[PDB]
Amino acid sequence: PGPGGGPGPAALPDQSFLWNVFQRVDKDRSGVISDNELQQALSNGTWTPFNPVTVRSIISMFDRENKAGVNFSEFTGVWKYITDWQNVFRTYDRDNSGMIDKNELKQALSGFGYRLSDQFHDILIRKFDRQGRGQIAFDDFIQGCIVLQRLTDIFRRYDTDQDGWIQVSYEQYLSMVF
Amino acid sequence: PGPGGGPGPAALPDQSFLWNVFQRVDKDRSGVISDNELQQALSNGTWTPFNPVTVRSIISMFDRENKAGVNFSEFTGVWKYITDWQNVFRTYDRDNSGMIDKNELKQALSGFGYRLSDQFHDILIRKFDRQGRGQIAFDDFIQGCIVLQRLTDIFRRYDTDQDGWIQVSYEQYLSMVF
Ligand SMILES: [Ca+2]
Ligand SMILES: [Ca+2]
Ligand SMILES: [Ca+2]
Ligand SMILES: [Ca+2]
Ligand SMILES: [Ca+2]
Ligand SMILES: [Ca+2]
Ligand SMILES: [Ca+2]
Ligand SMILES: [Ca+2]
Repeated sequence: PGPGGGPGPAALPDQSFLWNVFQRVDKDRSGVISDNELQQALSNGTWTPFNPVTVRSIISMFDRENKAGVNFSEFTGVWKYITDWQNVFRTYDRDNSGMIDKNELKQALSGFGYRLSDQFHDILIRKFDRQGRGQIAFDDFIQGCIVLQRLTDIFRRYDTDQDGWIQVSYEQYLSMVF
Repeated sequence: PGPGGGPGPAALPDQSFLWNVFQRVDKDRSGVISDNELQQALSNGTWTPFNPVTVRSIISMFDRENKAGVNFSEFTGVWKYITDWQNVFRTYDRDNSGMIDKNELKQALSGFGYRLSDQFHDILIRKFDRQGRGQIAFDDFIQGCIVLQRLTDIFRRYDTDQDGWIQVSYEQYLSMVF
């Protein structure tokens, strides 16, 4: 009872719709949406710029030809990815506040397959809650979840017997923490 | 009104569950699930081996270190991917027959954002319906959809103005058809 089960949060509009959207986000009309243009399109709902770190992660996830951006085709992937996350967010934002608190966060993660202690959720919030109020906004929710799934993979490469425990040498410790 | 809008069909069980599943599919206990072991685990519901071509596509989609297979971590990705597809399948298998007919297929694709003529769905079925009855099984549904999304990307790389039309030279024609 330790690790983090199945993955997480990742298609109804036609191409024209999404092509028109693409054209708007792509302000310089360069043909490619950059970290900066995407950010201005996204909304964390807290009136602050969408967590740039998350935008980066989202960009390099759908950008194939390392071009620090995405083209139309890949964008529809970004569109879907952001959309699936919003649905996840609203599902667990139970008191309809627009922010995910600790109780909701435990529900989100439990629902993703994670089996983490209560204490850990305080750490998780403090770590990714930029707002600094114990209420996680949309963008910090994605990032925290990406980092969890991104670190759970690494852990699994090491936990050969997937028992939730591993023995590491000082270096490996740093190497994997790096 | 031509192309194929947003993408398509791609996390509740804990790691232990999926680790135990992994161990069963991984019969040779090699630590890696191969195209062959996955196939035996999957079910197209028609009592025939799961479309090997689809299994391959699914394998190389989650296999990072080109090892003709997937490890535990990546498998949870395969698990989720197969699961999301089953849900899509059941959503559009409206008469609850276990197979997707033409009317259901039009609904599936329309729901994915595609705007294709009726005639095209006959072609699509004939092309991917191995059973050969006009009823598309789960595995042939995934493959057909993968190929559509896989070919729609390519088309979009060419249709600069995303108008649903392109001018191609004989070679490009073959090159992109190759
Ligand atoms: Ca641009
Ligand atoms: Ca809330
Ligand atoms: Ca609600
Ligand atoms: Ca271990
Ligand atoms: Ca094996
Ligand atoms: Ca049916
Ligand atoms: Ca049904
Ligand atoms: Ca064109």
